[PDB]
Parts: sequence; C-alpha cells; structure tokens
Amino acid sequence: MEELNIIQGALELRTKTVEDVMTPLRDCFMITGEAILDFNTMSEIMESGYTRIPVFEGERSNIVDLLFVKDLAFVDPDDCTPLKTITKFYNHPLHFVFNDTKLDAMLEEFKKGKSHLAIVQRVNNEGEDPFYEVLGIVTLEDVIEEIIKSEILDE
Amino acid sequence: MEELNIIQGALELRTKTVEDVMTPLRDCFMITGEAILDFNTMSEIMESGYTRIPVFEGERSNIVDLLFVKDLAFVDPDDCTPLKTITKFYNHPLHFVFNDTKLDAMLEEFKKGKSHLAIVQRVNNEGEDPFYEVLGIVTLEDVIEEIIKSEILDE
Repeated sequence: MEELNIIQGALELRTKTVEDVMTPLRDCFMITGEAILDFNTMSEIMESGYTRIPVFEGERSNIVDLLFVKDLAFVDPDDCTPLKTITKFYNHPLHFVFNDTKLDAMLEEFKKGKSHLAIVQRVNNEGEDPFYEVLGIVTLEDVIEEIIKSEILDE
Repeated sequence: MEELNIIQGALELRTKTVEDVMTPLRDCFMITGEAILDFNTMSEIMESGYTRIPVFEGERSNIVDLLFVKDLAFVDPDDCTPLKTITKFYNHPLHFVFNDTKLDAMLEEFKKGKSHLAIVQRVNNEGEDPFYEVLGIVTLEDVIEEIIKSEILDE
C-alpha cells in the first residue's frame, strides 16, 4: 500500500526533533580558529566528508565561526592561508536551535536564510549560572536526508 | 482526518516537477555580469526580495554566474565594487536541471552539494542545431516552500 508508507513515513518524520537528527558535538568534525589551511589541514578536512564545519576557540563547545568546505574548493594548500583570513572575510553568522525543534520549524529557518549549519542547544541548569549547553550540530543536508529517507516524495 | 491531508499533500508534492515550481526566466530578477555594485544597483537587488540571482551576459538566457545576496550583506555600496570582482572571486558553479525533474531528485541534487539555484532547461528542437532552452530558475527555497505548503510535516 503506497498510502500507508506515505502516512507512516510522515508520522515518523513529524516525531523527530533536531536532537534526533544532529551529530553530537563529541562526534563532530571541528576545527580551531587558529588553523592554517596548509596541506595537512586541508587533507584532513577533505577526507572528513563534512561540507560544513564548526570553528571553535579553546573549547569545542565555544563555536565562533562556520567553515563551508565548498568555499574551500579554490583555496590552495601551498599558500597556507590562515583560516582566520577565510572566516573573517566571509563572517558567516551563527545559527542556534533549541534541542526540541521539529523538522518543519528547521526547514522554515533555513528557508528564512539562517545558516545551513545550526548549533543545537539545551538549557543546562546543573553547574556552578545556567547556560545553554551545546549538544551538537544539525545541517541542511541532515534534514534533507531525513526527508529522502522518509520516502514521502518517492514517486 | 490528519492522515488524508498527509496523503493528499504527498500525492500533490509527488506530481510536481521543477517546471511547476520554477520562476519563469521572463519573471526572474537578473543582473548583467558588467554590473557595478553601487547604491542604485544594490538597492534594486535588496528591494527585489530574491536571495539568489542569476548573472547573465548579453542575453538573459546566457547565464554565466550566480549571485547570492547573503554574500552581499557586507559589501559597501559606496566602494562601487564591480560584480565581476565578486563573481570571479567566489566562482560559484552553475547547476542545470531538466524541466521534468521531480522534487525528490531536486532535493537529492542540492544534498549532493550542487548549487542552490538551478537553471531549468528543456530541449528546443525548433530553430535554425537543437539547443537547451533556458525556461527559468528553481531554488532550494522554492522546493522547501513546496514542502512546507504541502503540510506533510505539520505536527
């Protein structure tokens, strides 16, 4: 039954939050703001498979910039351009989302123009001055991937 | 009935081609490759509402570059930077799609990393050496907008 697969795909899609879809921060490929885009660094980036990479300074949860790998397609490793030169040039804005955010809201935000890598946060009320704890990242491609896997659109 | 709305939304989504979703070329906001990003030009761009703009040279159907308005957020009108400086710097690659392409295939292409503005073509076999006729453009946001309008994801 085509219609039951559609229904069941949609029902599952609708129950998902960004927290279910995100890459946890511990698992994310990330890069220090002081990085130099020499061969070893760019090889590691290219070999990671990620196309959107958070840039942190000091602590991994301290994300200060984004790096979009497709923007690196024309950077030459042999010139060792500082990442800071790249990131300060583009200055792409940070996009934060609540861990309970549903995928429809996520779509709506990417459609409004917010950055295609979003940083997932929850409120942490357990240390000592409550803070927003960075849990992981979610990208445009992660959400599109859930839609394709849902098979809702499959002819 | 929640399930019937889902089914009917999906059935409609699935029947759509990029041709149904595209902005026709005649209706598109476009910009000449020789443009200077002075105030009048940037005002016109900002007032258009478009965030992705095809760059043409000579004829409107001769699209040679893309301009992403969010990349203009930090360009200063008073410096009159040539568009060519901007476009030759970024050099974003052109993405062409067949007019019969369905939305699931479209998603899959954007997810593979192809440019988020796609140029819709069909084969024109009526002039004189058949050529691919540019019909319009379709963006990431147009497809996301069809998904949101389908209400498939609505809680």
